[PDB]
Amino acid sequence: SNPISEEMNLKILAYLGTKQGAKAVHIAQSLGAQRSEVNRHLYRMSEDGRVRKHPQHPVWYLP
Amino acid sequence: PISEEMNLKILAYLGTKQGAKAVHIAQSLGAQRSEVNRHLYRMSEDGRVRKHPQHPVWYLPA
Repeated sequence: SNPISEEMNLKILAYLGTKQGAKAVHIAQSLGAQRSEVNRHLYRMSEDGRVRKHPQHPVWYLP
Repeated sequence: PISEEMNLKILAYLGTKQGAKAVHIAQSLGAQRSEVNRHLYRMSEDGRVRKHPQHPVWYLPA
């Protein structure tokens, strides 16, 4: 595993600031980053209340 | 740190429901929400679980 990067966090935040909101795929596309790393950073940031998401809580289920 | 036992407990719980939010899963399993979410997203990567909606919209708080 690789550690969390505050630089990536800040890049994500800068991107989101310019939008009404964005899905992780678009964030990753703009940043030229992996969607997985972007998501990984988004979750952690959400824990610190640095980002939010709609809806707040998804419903999980089985395939 | 991912436990397959925790994964299986989550799956067993989700099986009996139409679906559930992480808070309810955590409370039912007697676990913390953070751990449950960790396992849920890890399993999501592997396609062992899914969520509605699949792609949330992220934004900044004010």
